[PDB]
Amino acid sequence: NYPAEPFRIKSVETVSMIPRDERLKKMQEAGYNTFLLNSKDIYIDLLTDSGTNAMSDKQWAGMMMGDEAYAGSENFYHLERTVQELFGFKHIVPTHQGRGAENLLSQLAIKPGQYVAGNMYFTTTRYHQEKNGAVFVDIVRDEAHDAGLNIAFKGDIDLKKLQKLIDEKGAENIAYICLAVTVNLAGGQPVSMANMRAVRELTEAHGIKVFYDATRCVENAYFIKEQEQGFENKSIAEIVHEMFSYADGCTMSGKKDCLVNIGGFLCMNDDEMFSSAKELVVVYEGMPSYGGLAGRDMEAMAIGLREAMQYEYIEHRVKQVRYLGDKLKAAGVPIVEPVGGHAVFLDARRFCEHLTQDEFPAQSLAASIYVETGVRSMERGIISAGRNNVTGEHHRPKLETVRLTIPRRVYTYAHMDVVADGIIKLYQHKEDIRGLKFIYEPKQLRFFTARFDYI
Amino acid sequence: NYPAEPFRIKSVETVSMIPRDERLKKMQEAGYNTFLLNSKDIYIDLLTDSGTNAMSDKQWAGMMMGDEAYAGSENFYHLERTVQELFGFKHIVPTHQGRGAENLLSQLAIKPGQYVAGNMYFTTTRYHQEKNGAVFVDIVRDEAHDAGLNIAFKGDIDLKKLQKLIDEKGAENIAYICLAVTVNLAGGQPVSMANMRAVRELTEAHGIKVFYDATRCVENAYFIKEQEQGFENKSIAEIVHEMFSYADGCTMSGKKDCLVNIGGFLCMNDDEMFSSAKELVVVYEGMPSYGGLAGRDMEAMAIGLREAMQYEYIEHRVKQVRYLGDKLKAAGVPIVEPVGGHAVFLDARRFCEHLTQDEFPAQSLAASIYVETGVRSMERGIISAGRNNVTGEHHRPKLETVRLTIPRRVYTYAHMDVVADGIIKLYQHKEDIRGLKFIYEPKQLRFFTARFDYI
Amino acid sequence: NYPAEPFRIKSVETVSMIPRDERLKKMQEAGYNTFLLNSKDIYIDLLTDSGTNAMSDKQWAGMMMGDEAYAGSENFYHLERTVQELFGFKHIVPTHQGRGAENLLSQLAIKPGQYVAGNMYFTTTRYHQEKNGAVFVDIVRDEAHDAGLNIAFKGDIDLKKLQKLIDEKGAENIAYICLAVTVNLAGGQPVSMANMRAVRELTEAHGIKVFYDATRCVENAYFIKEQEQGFENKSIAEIVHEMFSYADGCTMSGKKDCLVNIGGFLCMNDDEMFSSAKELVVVYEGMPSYGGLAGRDMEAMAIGLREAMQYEYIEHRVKQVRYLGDKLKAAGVPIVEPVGGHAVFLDARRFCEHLTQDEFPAQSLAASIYVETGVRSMERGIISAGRNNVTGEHHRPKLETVRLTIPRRVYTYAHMDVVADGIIKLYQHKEDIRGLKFIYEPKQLRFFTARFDYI
Amino acid sequence: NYPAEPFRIKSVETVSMIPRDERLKKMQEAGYNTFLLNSKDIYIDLLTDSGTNAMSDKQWAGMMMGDEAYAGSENFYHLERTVQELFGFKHIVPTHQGRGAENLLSQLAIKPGQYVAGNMYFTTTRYHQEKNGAVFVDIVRDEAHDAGLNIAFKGDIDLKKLQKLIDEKGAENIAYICLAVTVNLAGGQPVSMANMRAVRELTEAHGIKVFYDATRCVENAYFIKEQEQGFENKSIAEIVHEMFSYADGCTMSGKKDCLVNIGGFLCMNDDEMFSSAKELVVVYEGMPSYGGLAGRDMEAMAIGLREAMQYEYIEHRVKQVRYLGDKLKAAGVPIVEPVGGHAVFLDARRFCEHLTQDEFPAQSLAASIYVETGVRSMERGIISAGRNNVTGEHHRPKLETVRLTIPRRVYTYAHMDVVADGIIKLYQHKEDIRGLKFIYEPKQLRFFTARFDYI
Ligand SMILES: CC1=C(O)/C(=C\N=C(/C)C(=O)O)C(COP(=O)(O)O)=CN1
Ligand SMILES: CC1=C(O)/C(=C\N=C(/C)C(=O)O)C(COP(=O)(O)O)=CN1
Ligand SMILES: *Cc1c(COP(=O)(O)O)cnc(C)c1O
Ligand SMILES: *Cc1c(COP(=O)(O)O)cnc(C)c1O
Ligand SMILES: [K+]
Ligand SMILES: [K+]
Ligand SMILES: [K+]
Ligand SMILES: [K+]
Repeated sequence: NYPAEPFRIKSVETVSMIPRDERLKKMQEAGYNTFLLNSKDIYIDLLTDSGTNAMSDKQWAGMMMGDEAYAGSENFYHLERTVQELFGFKHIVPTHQGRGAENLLSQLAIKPGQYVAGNMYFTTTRYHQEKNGAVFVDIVRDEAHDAGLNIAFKGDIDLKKLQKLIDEKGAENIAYICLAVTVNLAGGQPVSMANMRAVRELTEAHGIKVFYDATRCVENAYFIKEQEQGFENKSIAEIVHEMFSYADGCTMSGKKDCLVNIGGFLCMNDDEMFSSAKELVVVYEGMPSYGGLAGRDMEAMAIGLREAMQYEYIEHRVKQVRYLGDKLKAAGVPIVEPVGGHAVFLDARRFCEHLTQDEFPAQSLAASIYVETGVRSMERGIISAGRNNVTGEHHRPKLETVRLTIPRRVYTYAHMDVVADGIIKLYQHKEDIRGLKFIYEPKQLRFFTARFDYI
Repeated sequence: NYPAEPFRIKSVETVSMIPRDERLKKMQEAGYNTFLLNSKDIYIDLLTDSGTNAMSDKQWAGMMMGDEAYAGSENFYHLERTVQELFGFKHIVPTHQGRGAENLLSQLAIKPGQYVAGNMYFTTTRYHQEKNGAVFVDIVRDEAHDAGLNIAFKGDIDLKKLQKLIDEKGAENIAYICLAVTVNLAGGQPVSMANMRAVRELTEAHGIKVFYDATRCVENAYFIKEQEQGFENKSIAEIVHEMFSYADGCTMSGKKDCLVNIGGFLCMNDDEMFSSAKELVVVYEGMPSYGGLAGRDMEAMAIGLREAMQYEYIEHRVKQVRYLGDKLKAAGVPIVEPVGGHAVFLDARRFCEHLTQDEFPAQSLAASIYVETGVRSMERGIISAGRNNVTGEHHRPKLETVRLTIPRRVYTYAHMDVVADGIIKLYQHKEDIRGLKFIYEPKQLRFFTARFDYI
Repeated sequence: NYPAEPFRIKSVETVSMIPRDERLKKMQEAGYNTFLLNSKDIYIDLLTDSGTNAMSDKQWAGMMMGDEAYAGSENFYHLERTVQELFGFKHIVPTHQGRGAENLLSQLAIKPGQYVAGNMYFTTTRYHQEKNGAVFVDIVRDEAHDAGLNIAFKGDIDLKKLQKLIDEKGAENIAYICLAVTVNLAGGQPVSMANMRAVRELTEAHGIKVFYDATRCVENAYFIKEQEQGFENKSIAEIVHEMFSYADGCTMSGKKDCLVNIGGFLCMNDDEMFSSAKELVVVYEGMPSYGGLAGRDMEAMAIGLREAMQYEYIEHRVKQVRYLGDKLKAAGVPIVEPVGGHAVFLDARRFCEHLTQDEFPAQSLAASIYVETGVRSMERGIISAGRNNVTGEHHRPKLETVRLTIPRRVYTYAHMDVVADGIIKLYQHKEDIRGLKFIYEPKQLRFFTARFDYI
Repeated sequence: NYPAEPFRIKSVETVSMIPRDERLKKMQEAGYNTFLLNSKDIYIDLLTDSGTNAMSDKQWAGMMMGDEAYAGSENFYHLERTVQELFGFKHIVPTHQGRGAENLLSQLAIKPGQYVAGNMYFTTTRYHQEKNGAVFVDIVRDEAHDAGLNIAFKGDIDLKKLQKLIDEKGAENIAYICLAVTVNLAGGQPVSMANMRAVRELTEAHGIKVFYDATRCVENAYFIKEQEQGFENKSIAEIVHEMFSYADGCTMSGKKDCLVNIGGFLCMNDDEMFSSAKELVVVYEGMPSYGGLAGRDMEAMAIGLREAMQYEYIEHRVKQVRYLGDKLKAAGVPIVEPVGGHAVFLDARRFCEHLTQDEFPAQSLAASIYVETGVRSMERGIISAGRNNVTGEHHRPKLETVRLTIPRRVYTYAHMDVVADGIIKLYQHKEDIRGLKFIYEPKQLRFFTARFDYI
């Protein structure tokens, strides 16, 4: 139901709240973009679960054994064998974080004019696909875009859609299939093993490569153990190893499920791709033997990935998120269902039904939540979706959401109650939330530093 | 009612989640004595609040700045000015922990045959008084000995007993009044500011010295802020400083309210005594400027004592313990009342009223609690009382209790639920709890290494 | 002559002391390529001064205060004001290390077909310039290419070459002047303040921008204090600030002169460029307020850059390298002159004049040095130069060298003796050094993984 | 001859010097007692090698795995088995440092009226012997008191003197033999294995117990390997294990040869003594399961004791001291010979032959060395020797020395040169050093806080 933390607290950092009118000042100073608030002016920081995790005593012991050598570091060897063992891939190239590996994959595996197909888009991923000359095709099933629809494994690829893509475009014009676990923008929704196996069989028969976005693969494995028939007695590690046996490689932002504050990598089975990846890694990241990471960080990430395989750890991680979701839902607050692995997503269309999606309800709601509570959350809606690179119009995602994203091992159920209590009160006067409009818009990944003014 | 943690987690400590059946085997291998359990086999360790506290990020930063010089360390000067500022004593001598400071005080301040009077007593404190030739006299209010009596400031000294001691023995034959805040043996009960002032004035008129056992002075200050009228507008720090203005000095276990794992100190206002204390500290502890502590530890203790002044921190510390007591009591589980600053004491006599004291109900209840929940608690009953080696009979204490002792900043309300729910479930079939018999009993310190089996 | 270390040791790093016979086996298992040695098998690792620096106690304290927020981290603001104060640039964008900042600069500041001119070049820097469409032009003084010429400020730009470039191509077709301090490829040679000013004035009159590669700017400032007249009364910090007042911005590898294991940044004065840089940093690195670094690492870099301003620190850093060069040279061992800020380069062509370049004298000398002393050095000769894949011929560089690269604050003069004495002993029977032949050669990055055997 | 450091520097702490007249001020403010100077006013701190050692990366990794439990800590178990394995004793009781264990031993093993016999006195040791009712008898051979006499194993007990003590006093009036390795006050002089074996045989035949002071046992083992015939091929660990096979237990200040900043212990073979020691440890130090130490400190000390067994580490440690000695001797500076394991001792009788021992030449010289160099050193002469507890006169040691004591793994040969250069210059005008007299004298261990004025 709701287990207690399967760990003790080793050290703490203080949290405080500043008055509402200070927060009012700060929200306008930040152009009503939560990304532009300062860390010290935030009481509970749920902007993202990326890089904000609490490390363990063992990882910190690893941090003291940083072998900082340029090549041949013990830390690189430990990371390399851990990832080979746990994920089952032949080769690994470390990168400083996820988008570093996406930069490598996209340059390596895409010829201009080709299609990349994925189970829903992601921001940095789609940007790197498109700047290397690819058209992104969404092949997640329709249901994944229906916020309130409570079905299991919403992250699953629609096989019918993949078949269609192959018939219409021809297999040789498909660069690869991008399969993310979990699917972040659908609300952290898992992909079933049955689906990964079917995708593999179908792509293999046409000679098409499959690369996983491994960023939240452990959360995903937890959902498989919990809900997919025949997996209830398998270990998280067994499930993780089987997942990747259906892929040709993966990108990974270790800043999520490897339980670290920095770090990532690219894996692949193909020797020639590994060669080419090492050539490129030196341009952007570092030598293949550290990839833009300190030795101590390769060590922390090797230790953290293995810790993530502990059943009680990942069960608690996921059920803590589910608790926040359960509380919000019992009070009538509209959310994406079912609750995903890493965050609760308020459905901004419903929270603010008096605004149109063109008035940026999600961006607005996130600002309002900050002003009323000091809790920081992130826009995951029309602003994040960016512009159509052909028409210049906003991409218009059906999912217009605001994310309360939970860092791993950082907060308690009492913090979840405080967050829930605040959101619930904002709900009582949701009609008070105003439309926003751009006053400054970056040319790509605009959500990061865009500024707004009230309409 | 109960506040959320006024901090978040910076790092975690790894623990074992072994299941009940395996816990039963560890309990058996430990001869049903919780003092013999391995730390690595315990989920939640409530054996003691001494030196088991979680430090902050700021303390851990000070841990990296240990000036390890044998004399004149910068860390000692930081510690020194912090305690002068916050306690308002003229002089300070660091010691490795509390009983090191007690050793010094009792040697400095007692002539053979003299009396030391206090509000109840603690084992190490009273030991050092007696081996320097003092006779102990309990001058706590009589209410403190009624363990079920729910009244405020139960730790207060009975001014009439103090007067009576003075009239009967003479002021010149009283070494000092030892006033402890809070009072451990009464279950962590606080002492009021009015009481501290009344005692200062009576003792001062007769030339008698007063030394505080300041080990949980911050918990004590929280009770005064919360319950003593006139202190609603005072900061914890103002209250702490006023408390000590009524003393000639103090002994301190930093391992409790200074939020550290090791450390303590001795304070006094008198120049001549400070001189004598520096002559003696070098005998047992170290220099006046390290006192048996590493430089990093004087630094962590200087930083920890200042953090302990934060209202929200100590409010949450005391209310978290109170939460555990309230929950037990609402289900009819018998406890010492009112709940103290640092622990909850189960009344094992009443909990296991089908067992006689000779069947060690507290020792047996402590073993049951570990088996059922992974929680370690401390026996504080007939076993810890020891055996009269002259007559061979048990010392038979009036309190037959299990102590649930709460380290600062280590656990959450969900851990408190694990503890409460498990004890509550045992309470519902309390008649099934079995008596214990010795299978190995040493001559001394029997509570530390004795082994038992079920009757 | 040579100052003592202006610091003492706070903690040590454990190394293997394996004997010569065992070192011969590790060298053989590594195919006689020092780049393939395991860090755990190396006594003294002079492969590189990049990211291998020892941090202080203060830096390690900042490592405990990482504010890991995704945006608005306190550590970023500390880094930001430190670089503004010390470099005197208006704006700063952090990057995970140097080549991340170079990626950004070259994309922001180059239109296809434009020229970038600099005092020699570095591989990553020049790569990013060229892939954004620039043509590189070397405008260093001709003396810089005479590797045995013992003159001051060998890194200076030839103003006449700059003028000639301007006259021939037009100012509008020059993207920027890339001025590096120190100049790595000339062996770590400094650039004078007069040169920096002369270049600022000529470029400014034509509207041309100047960006510094500031990677070893502090070593450079030490040379100006020591050798450029008029700077005897200036602090290292005054000199560093004046250097940058002659630039429009810079790229920085903190892994060199900021005394850290990871980290770098981009600076500029121009508001519009700062805006564009923040639009791009999110593509490859992270937010304008972490740039692909953990919060603790921005903190360590802010603290390290300020420590690097201490005169005694940088004096000792540069004179320790000089000590190694002086000792080699006094025994007749041929080196690049004068000795630079960060390394000594052995002339392997002259050292092994019984071998032809096709027998890889630098690669072989590097292997010998490890076998005889436990010291790892880097090949910087025909092997690192790579192979023309069009014609299949070696690129044949004029410099056939072994680089003895000195990390900051890691080694003592006795380690420098181990290195010198071992090289000196090899020099005395240099004729016994054997040529190498490939037994495995990859198509690219051949210096990283190639294996050899003796001829 | 002089090996290089068999480790790299992992982190540093800054050192600086203040002007001579600031130092002049500071020396008089400190009553001309070097113990009373502040750490931050000292440039190179050679007061003592106790607790001032640099820890390794592995020890600091152990520091992150502090298991702070009150009983059953993993850290206590690791310390316990390491000491059982390496020293060979049956039982261990941790204490916060050396004099804590001496306090226990003296209370446990001495009946009033009995004699304790040792190879030369030590300050805290003799004080704890005498306050428990023992007469100290020196049975080191005469030669150990002759400063300039260069003979091997000066720490050896004179068997003739031990035999005499037994005949004159009777074996049952001898509490135990105290055998220290090395002998600190003779200048850090080693004891031979032959001598330890002869002492064991002779004491065993009379039923007399032998307890070692293990504080510098690893330095001692190094001297045996280097100089005692038949031990040249034994490992340091084998030699350490054999040493202790001749003892009934030991006291240990881990702050020396266990390479830590705090910590110690008491070992013994006898079960009944172990029982009694645990009873006493709770009075002064803590529970037998932590002994006044944080878990992380038991861990660091377990790791450090094992590191100390590495041949190259202890060889370098000892030869670095020998280098300082060689330099001083080549210049004609008078020292204790041969040079011991941990410090060079200037012979103050010879350095200041114009003063009498009653004018405290050693105390004076130490002050002078500070004023001229900023180097701190310690009095080891008439002041340290204390007063005869029968006559009230100063004990008058023949050895009137000033100690330049080297912390482990903290300084370099260049620091040793700076120290040597300074001492050598002070020597040129040694006639300038003035007599001192007490203005304040503590009643015991007076050297710690005594203050003086020039005669
Ligand atoms: C599924 C997925 C992500 O969610 C992702 C970054 N997402 C963030 C930081 C988030 O807040 O969701 C990235 C990019 O990783 P990076 O932030 O560059 O380490 C890749 N995959
Ligand atoms: C041989 C020996 C010592 O040298 C010693 C303390 N000596 C110090 C601190 C010194 O500076 O020599 C002690 C007392 O240890 P302690 O400083 O209490 O950990 C015991 N034995
Ligand atoms: C624990 C305690 C002490 C002793 O302090 P230590 O640091 O354990 O020696 C003294 N007084 C009270 C009231 C205590 O609880
Ligand atoms: C090492 C170096 C760089 C690159 O920095 P990284 O942090 O290695 O990417 C750039 N310029 C010079 C002169 C360098 O030496
Ligand atoms: K982070
Ligand atoms: K502890
Ligand atoms: K590094
Ligand atoms: K110390």
